[PDB]
Amino acid sequence: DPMQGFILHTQKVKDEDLIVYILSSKMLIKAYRFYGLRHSSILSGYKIDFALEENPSFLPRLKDVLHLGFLWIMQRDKMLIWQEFIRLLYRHLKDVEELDSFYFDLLDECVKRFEKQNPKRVIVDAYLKILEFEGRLHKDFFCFACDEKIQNSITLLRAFLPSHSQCALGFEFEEKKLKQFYSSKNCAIFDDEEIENLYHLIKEGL
Ligand SMILES: [Zn+2]
Repeated sequence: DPMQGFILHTQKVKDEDLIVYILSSKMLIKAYRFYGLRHSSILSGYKIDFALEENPSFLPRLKDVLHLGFLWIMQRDKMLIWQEFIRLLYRHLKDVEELDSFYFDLLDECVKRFEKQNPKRVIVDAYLKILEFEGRLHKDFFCFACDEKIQNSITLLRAFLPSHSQCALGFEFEEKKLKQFYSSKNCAIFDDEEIENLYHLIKEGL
């Protein structure tokens, strides 16, 4: 039975084999690939079609691997950003087994949007969806530190946690624009430098 997934991480084992961590629509899989170091289809961030052979008391063996390429796979700039996000997502999901199809479907949509959109903008939009799906999005701007309302200029920290600029160091964004971003799920309201700063917050960890 074929399955599809995104490779989130690989680790060399034995001479040329790989342990391959794969996000599917049902599960984060930890699988064993014979001679995986030789296989140009097996790289973090790649999407694959594959099958699994179950093994008693051991990892499933990764078989029947077909690389599902991206239209933009040759653009090293975009692939760098993609692999940064994938590594952040691996660390976020590292201890998870079963999970919602949300995560696989989110990555599928990112890959599509990567064709024509700015990769950092796509990741910023995607992270907003992760926060909302996990119930971690603070749409009310109450300061994490002093518990008071924050108005007009909002400081954001890791995981878009809100603060007064006088209460914590982070990056500042206009309230009206953050509200538009959170409502529309579209970071188009922010200019390029604001996107860069949201992306720096994402790189603190999901
Ligand atoms: Zn405060």
